[PDB]
Amino acid sequence: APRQVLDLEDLVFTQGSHFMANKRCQLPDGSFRRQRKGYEEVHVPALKPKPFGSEEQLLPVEKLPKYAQAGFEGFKTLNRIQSKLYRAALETDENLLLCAPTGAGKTNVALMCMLREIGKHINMDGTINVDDFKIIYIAPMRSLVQEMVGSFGKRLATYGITVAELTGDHQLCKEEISATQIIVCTPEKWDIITRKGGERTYTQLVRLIILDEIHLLHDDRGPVLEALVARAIRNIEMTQEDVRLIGLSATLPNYEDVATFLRVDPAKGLFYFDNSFRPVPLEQTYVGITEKKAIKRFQIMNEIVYEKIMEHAGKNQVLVFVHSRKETGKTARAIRDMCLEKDTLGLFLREGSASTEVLRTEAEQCKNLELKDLLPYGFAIHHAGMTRVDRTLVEDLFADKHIQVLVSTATLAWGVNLPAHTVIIKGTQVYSPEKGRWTELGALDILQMLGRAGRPQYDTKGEGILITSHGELQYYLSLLNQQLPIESQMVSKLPDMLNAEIVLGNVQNAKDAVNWLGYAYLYIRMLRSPTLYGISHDDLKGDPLLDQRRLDLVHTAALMLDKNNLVKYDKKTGNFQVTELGRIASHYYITNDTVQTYNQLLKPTLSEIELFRVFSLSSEFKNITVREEEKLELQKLLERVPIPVKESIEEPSAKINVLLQAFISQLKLEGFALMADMVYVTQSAGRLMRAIFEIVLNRGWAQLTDKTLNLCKMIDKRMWQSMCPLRQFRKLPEEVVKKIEKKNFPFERLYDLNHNEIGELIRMPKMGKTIHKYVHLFPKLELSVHLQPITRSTLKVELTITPDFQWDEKVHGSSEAFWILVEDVDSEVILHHEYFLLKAKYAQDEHLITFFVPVFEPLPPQYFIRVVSDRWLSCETQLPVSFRHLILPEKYPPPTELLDLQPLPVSALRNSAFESLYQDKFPFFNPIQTQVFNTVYNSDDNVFVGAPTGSGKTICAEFAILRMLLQSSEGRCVYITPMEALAEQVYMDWYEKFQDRLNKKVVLLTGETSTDLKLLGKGNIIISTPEKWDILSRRWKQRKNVQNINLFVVDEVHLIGGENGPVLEVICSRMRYISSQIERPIRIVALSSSLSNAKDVAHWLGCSATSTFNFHPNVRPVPLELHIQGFNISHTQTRLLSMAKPVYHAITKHSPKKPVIVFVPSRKQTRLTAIDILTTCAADIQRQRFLHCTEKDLIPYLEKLSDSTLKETLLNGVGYLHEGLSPMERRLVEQLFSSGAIQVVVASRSLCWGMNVAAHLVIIMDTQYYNGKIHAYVDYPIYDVLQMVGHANRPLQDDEGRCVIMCQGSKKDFFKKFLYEPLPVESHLDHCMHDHFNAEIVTKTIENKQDAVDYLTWTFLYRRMTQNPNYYNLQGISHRHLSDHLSELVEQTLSDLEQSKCISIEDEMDVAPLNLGMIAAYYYINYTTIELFSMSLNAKTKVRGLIEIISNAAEYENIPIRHHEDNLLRQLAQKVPHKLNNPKFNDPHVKTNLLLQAHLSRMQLSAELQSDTEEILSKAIRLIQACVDVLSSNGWLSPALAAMELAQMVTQAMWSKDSYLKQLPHFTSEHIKRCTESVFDIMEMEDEERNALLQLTDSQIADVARFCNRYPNIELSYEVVDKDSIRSGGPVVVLVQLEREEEVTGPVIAPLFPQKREEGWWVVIGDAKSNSLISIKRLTLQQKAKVKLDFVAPATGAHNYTLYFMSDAYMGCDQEYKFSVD
Ligand SMILES: Nc1c(Cc2ccc(-c3cccc(C(=O)O)c3)o2)c(=O)nc2n1N[C@@H](C1CCCCC1)S2
Repeated sequence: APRQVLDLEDLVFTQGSHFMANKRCQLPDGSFRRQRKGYEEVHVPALKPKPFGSEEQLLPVEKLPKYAQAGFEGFKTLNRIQSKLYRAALETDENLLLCAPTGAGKTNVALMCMLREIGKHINMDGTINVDDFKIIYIAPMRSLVQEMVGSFGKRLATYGITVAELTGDHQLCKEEISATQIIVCTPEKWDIITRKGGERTYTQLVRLIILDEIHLLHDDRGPVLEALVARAIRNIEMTQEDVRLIGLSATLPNYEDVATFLRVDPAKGLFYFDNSFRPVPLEQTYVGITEKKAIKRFQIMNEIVYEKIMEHAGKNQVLVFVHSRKETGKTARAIRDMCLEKDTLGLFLREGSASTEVLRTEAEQCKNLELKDLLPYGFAIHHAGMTRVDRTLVEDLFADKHIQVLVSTATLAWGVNLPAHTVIIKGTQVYSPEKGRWTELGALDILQMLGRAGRPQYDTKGEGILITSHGELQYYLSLLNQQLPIESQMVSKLPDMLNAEIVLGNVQNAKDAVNWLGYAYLYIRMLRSPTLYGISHDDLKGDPLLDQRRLDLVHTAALMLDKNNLVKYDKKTGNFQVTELGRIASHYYITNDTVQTYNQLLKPTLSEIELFRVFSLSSEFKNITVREEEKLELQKLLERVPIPVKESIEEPSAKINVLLQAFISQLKLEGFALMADMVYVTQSAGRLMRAIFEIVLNRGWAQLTDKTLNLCKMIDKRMWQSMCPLRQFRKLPEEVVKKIEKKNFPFERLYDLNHNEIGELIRMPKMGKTIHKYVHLFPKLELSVHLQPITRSTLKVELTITPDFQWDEKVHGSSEAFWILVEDVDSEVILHHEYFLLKAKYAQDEHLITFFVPVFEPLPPQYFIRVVSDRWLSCETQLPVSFRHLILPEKYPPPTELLDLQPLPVSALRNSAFESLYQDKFPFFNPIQTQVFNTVYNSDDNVFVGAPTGSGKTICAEFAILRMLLQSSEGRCVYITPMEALAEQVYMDWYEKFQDRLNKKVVLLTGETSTDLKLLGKGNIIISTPEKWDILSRRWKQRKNVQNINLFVVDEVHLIGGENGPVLEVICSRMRYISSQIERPIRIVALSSSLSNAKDVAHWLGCSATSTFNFHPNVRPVPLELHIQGFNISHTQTRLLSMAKPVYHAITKHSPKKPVIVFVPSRKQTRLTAIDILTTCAADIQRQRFLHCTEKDLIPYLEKLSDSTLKETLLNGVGYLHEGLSPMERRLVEQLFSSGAIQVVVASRSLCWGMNVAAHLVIIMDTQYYNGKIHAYVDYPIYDVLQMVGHANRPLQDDEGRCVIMCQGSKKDFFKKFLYEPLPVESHLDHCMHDHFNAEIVTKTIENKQDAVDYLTWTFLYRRMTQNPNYYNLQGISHRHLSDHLSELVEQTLSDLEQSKCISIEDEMDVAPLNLGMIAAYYYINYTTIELFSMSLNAKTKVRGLIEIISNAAEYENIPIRHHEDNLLRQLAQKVPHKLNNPKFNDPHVKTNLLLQAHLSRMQLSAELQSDTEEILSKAIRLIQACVDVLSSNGWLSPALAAMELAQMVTQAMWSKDSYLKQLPHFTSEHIKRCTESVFDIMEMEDEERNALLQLTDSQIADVARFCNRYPNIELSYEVVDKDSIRSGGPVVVLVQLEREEEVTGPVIAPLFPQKREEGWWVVIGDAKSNSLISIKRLTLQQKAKVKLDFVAPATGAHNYTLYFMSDAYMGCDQEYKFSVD
């Protein structure tokens, strides 16, 4: 559409607050003019009290709601206005606009609104619900902010409510917000907060916003209120969460438009009370001065003031407002010296001089200043240059009616409520630093000042006098008489406001901006007064929505923003692109011109002089000039300030410069204009310097980062770097510090001196101890670095940060912030940086910060790591990091070239039954599959395929499997994936593709060993995870089906570089070894992500170079488009929230019509992010835009879902996937996503391996997750990210994939490295060595230290050690170094294994398995775990003790601690049978203990705790069985039996002492107390009273029936062979026999136990008195078994024994037979 560049200087209201659209001004009632020839006097009488309306009453506090009476104490009766508003405010949620006269007591109105909100959260149980809500009170003045905080604090204190001011800071704001229910603050402050884009972390709980002095709209600051409200309203649209707006305004024209602006219903929430509703009727007098001359005008003024004080003698109190703090005393002195006169009126004011209050004001002469002179006369002064004691004194003496005449500053009017009867305002002229001139006093100030006239309980009438220049009388008449119209200044600030809305992402283009302007006060005002705003009535008539004017305004502003490089704007499409300068400009609230200035002048080599100059050139200061009259003082100041102000003479630039230096130096000033200018530059200075800091930090300029950060800290602490750091402690006597400075010696030394030596050094021996204290209060960090080379271009750094200093809540508060800076050898460039927060609770703990730095092969000597405080001056530490001794890894070879072969057809596979698996899906294989097709399908040799996830590597493995099936139809193939999820997917796919169609056997290995051996027996294709195949193939010497396998396929072998990688490496190695120790070679096919060193993997696995295919990530068949989006927010919650809008924009930009997966860190974020995508969609007025079916069509599917929110989001086209959903529900959401019915799915990270789903676009929402064990957020494994990115692939539908990674900025570089380029992997087996060595020693593959050294040579470790020595901590790549290092490895491993009694070492060479080592190898348990068992187990060990011991296993170390899990585990700790002693709830072993007890009690838990419980239960059995073996091996009966009982009761999920009938499904608790029992005697199988005593389910009859046909049936015979022929010391043989009725079909049935187990039994012989286990055997039943138990007989042959038969599965099946021997 046509755009016109406007002249904005034409359309703006120049006069700002002083602008009057007003034409005439009509004076109320009778009114009159008196011409005194020095001036004219206009009188306006009080207005009469309009009679009451029908059903209207002043409303005593007793009548307003119960809970609300508190806070209103001290008030017996609500004010008239307040009474009319009390129903609207308290009983409705409607938005209100209240226009009231000055003085109307709006505080109580706002308070009623607040009390309405608070009243929802009453929480009748306790006091209040504090964390459910937040209230925001916006006030225009800092003084008023402080006042309101005090007031609301006192009045609401009864409700247990925190009310607080918001003081400008990065972090302290964040957590002081969280603790605060009522935040009081200024418009631009809340603007700065809600600009940050992660704004919702502050605003999400805000239910109420009160705008005080909303007529500020008319002021030059008004556009801030416009931005605030526009933003809030639109956000209410987008979150669908309601927020109430309350405006409070003066009585002025246009108020109905202000009502429209705030969206208040005129018939509901609009209340306008004219001046007559004022609670104290006000008489007005307007003086104005005829002509221009000098002192005569001021003399006239003083005369007016005196004449008017005189008319109130001992009668009333007079408050007089002056515009300077020195003028308070000047005028108050002038007036009482004018009171001497002819015959003195000097004290007519207290003629109550019979000493009354007269000696109260004269007893108060213990005071200071000008007060001491004035007070005994009843005169006083009030300003901000006084002190809280003197100001409180003046206020108190004026409130007690002691002080009669009080002269003061506006600060009093805003800051405290103290009305006088009479108010005189002198001159209405005030200095404005930002306008740089003297100007007419702000309208808000006049209103607030005259609002102090008359005292609500003390006065029948109030009075006020406004002394002004004669011209300008009509303005103040207009203002106070309700004729000065409220207009919109938005045109003035439009470009900055537009930029802020672009940065937030609320405006993506010109059209969005037009719609945005539609929310502004400007839109309404332009509609209703087009001519005033420069619009033709013709235009308006043809364009009622002002499309043209809005588009023009926006075009103009966008050209301005584009010019100054805050935004990229093309005039054709009208799209906007945020820039970094724009983002900083918005965030730090700096004007766009300033940003262009900084961007021009800022450079890496900028000096400090030039830095001060650049700051001085900020456009915030553009109206400042140097006056002649202040020149001299500037000169003096220039002399005492340290930084040269270069030869710029006094132009404004140098004036600003010197004023800032002087502020830093704390020089005192005289000139009032010079002082005002100083306060103005310096209050802005912190923000501006912080902006320059962020610019240069993010550009990587080290020197200027240091300078600017320093300047920030200097401006905040008001001291130069030159001075003593101890100045930053305010409690330190300043001459002690000056003493320290004058000594001239490094501050650093002070650290190492004792207090005696310190006091000695400073010549102040008395002070040495305190100074020592403060030296050690000063924040200090110690730094440790650990270098691991990754590639020739990349090093990994672990920075260990150790706090060395004493924390003080008074000094350091809740946290301390630092910057980690990684700089080059010349300290000119910041190579890496990140924010680091040291929290108070986590102090004294070490912190580990991991990051990656670039290096360049002509390697420097060193880099530098500086850790620098964000706040404190001269608080820093530097760590050199030396590259001298570094060995860069070996250059990795080029990737395999992708040759363009013809896209080979499915027919090249020559078997048609094979081709029927493919031809339906596709005609041709992709380039990766064609290039490799010959080698894998046609050859027999080992092959490596590297390629980006989604290159279709799986059917390469399928090629190999088909060839195997051609070679031998009975052949055996084993397949390995690191992930169980991957295994199950591959299982479903390959079961269909092989077992169904090709009719071979396809099996998936399970937890249990025997059934897995059985499956390995049956299997043509065997799917497994590494540990399952590990426990299987350890015994390969004795297992031939392990030996004979035709094909070994290992998938995702790059996972060797990850956690659990060592087991993968070990089993692959073992397979290579087996292959070379036997006749018929086992083939190896390895599939991987693109690896930088593929050769090492290939060689390791036996692949020739021709059989090695390693493809670069950019040859991925469906080309990927990757975008990495950085967010500089260290706080994860805030970062996540700030990602919400980028997620949506990513969807609508990169994949508007096509399917989209969004991955999020956690369960709750799935739901949240889905709901956001929902509401945001709806708020583009495009809803169901992601629903590509009819809502009706889904219903039959949605009825199958349990989750309400999921039903709702699915109705809108957005599904989600988290661990809390059932497998069915998950499959359902997947099916719906795949069919294209829903366009968007949001999945938690834990499901990324378990999703069979593809998208056009994958969005990764953050990269980090909480680790509660280290109390920190940690990064995603690169493998998870690679899989996730791999999910955007659709070869049939799409011509490309698209992926957007949104991560913390400090992480961006990392992802640019290991995503675009191929991934290096290393081995971690050298930290895992013990269990594997132990295993191979138990099978006697390692018989000695040489055997160990040779075992290592089959590993990937062996290859990588000479490739990247420094990574493994080798000091050379030589064979000498390799042999040495491997020898130390072998040595320490074998030694540790011996100390744990796992192995035996003879002659320092030979090794042998001991008992524990064999246990650990058999049950697959870590050596430290069985070592621990053997140490903690004894003859006295019981059930409780056994649970406590097994929970302490090493397997359970890896149980995670999630965010705020300590609370939930504390509550769970209170709900369990066994209390834990002083438990730490971030302890995974405590957690597993509690979850074990939880599982026994059948307590249901959160989804995460449930999955954790699953993982625990999996290995619980093997741990228990190990305890049994250890316990019996020591010959202890009772604890072993206890262990068996624990095994049963862990399997069936029931406790030790309880009804045995709980095993039967659906039976619970109080169901029946029926008989008062045993499932064996309950089943004499009857038919019986199942009707009579039960609660009768139809389904559970079938399930219980299914249980009893499974549930163990057993009877036992035994003979001890050759009874009495056995005599002492000789063999005793007890033969036991198991034969059964109702033979076995199916596994053990244990619904609550996750894995599918086998029945197993212990036949035990023991003496039940001496607690001696005399013999033991373990077996399985099936049909029949023979059981022989042999043991040695004692002397004196009368001896009595016991025979126990116990299960591992069920309870109640235990049997005992007593007997006798010899
Ligand atoms: N001009 C006054 C202002 C202006 C003003 C413009 C931009 C801002 C501002 C900008 C950024 C952040 C904040 C923040 O709150 O963090 C604030 O703050 C103010 O905020 N508070 C007061 N102001 N005047 C005083 C009274 C003192 C006796 C004489 C009459 C005025 S109280």
